Amino acid sequence: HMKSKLPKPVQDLIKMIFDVESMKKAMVEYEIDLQKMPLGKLSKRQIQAAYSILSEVQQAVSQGSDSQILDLSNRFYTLIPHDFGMKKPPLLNNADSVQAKAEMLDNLLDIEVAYSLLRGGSDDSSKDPIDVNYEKLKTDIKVVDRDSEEAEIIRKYVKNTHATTHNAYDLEVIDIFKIEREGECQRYKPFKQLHNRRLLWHGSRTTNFAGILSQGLRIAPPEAPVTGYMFGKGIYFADMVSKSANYCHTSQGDPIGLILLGEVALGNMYELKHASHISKLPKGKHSVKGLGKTTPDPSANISLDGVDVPLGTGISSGVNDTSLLYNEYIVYDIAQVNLKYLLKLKFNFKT
Ligand SMILES: O=c1[nH]nc(OC[C@@H]2CCNC2)c2ccc(F)cc12
Repeated sequence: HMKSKLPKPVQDLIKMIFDVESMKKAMVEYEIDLQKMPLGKLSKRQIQAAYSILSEVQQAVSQGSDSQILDLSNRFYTLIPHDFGMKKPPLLNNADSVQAKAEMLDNLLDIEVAYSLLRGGSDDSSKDPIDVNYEKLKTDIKVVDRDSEEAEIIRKYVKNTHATTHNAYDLEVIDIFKIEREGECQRYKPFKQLHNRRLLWHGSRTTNFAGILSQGLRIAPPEAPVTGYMFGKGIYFADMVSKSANYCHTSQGDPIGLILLGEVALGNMYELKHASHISKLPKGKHSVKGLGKTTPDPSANISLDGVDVPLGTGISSGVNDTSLLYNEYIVYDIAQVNLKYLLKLKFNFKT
């Protein structure tokens, strides 16, 4: 092939995000049976149907036994095959079981997107597949220069917002990319001047990123159980890098993660301390803020292209009986996000 003139970091990013074997590995991690439900047989309607059954299982547990539950739990396993051999699979009988399976289905949706991009499309040997795959993202990806002002600000954000309670690892920024999802800026226009626009973190596993860059960050579908998400079906962000970085699900086999920085249009925040499984905001509110016990020092907010960057070190928020150790931000309309940066991170696991 012609060999590809994309910068080396952008090429390594494309290789990571389209890696078929990482997809399979993520699926086997969820205890999916690849013999019965392989990567290519995965589809939107089957995932949607699984989401619905999980909503039924949600319904049964809300209103209380292990007898009428058994049936609903088995029906989940009928739609998404799990690898339990000659089995009896574990009973899905509580809220933890529902959260956990709904998070799996979120990820399968993005893996299906990634694989459909690979299998749709044309085959041409004289093109570098790195170039072919890049183009399917419909995203401009540029390397940010290590000495720029924006680089300095990003690395400070990363440097100051690592929580003491997440000290089992630390992070080094390997590559910073500036990203522009096609049409996203246009989508964001109504919100672009809104008050309380903040640059915030979103971590996800690497096998979601092809999906995220082609479709943007998305809200879970109507079929998904709203109870499987602490603040219901929105798009979730943190102001502490380590809280988002935990969602990369890195470890000691797969050490590199990917994390986003988006401009999020929060406007009037609906401030909450505990789980609230809403599907719409109170009139007048534009976001939810889950109130952390600790917050980036508000005095240290700095500005980057007109957006607040809450990069102060963590201090007491003053909030008392909250479920959350750190802040969480949730929007409920996809147009309130404009993705700005993508970081490739190395996790140094101290344990
Ligand atoms: O960076 C983040 N990535 N993903 C998060 O959540 C993914 C699942 C959907 C919301 N609950 C779990 C998530 C939830 C809270 C938060 F502050 C950050 C993040």
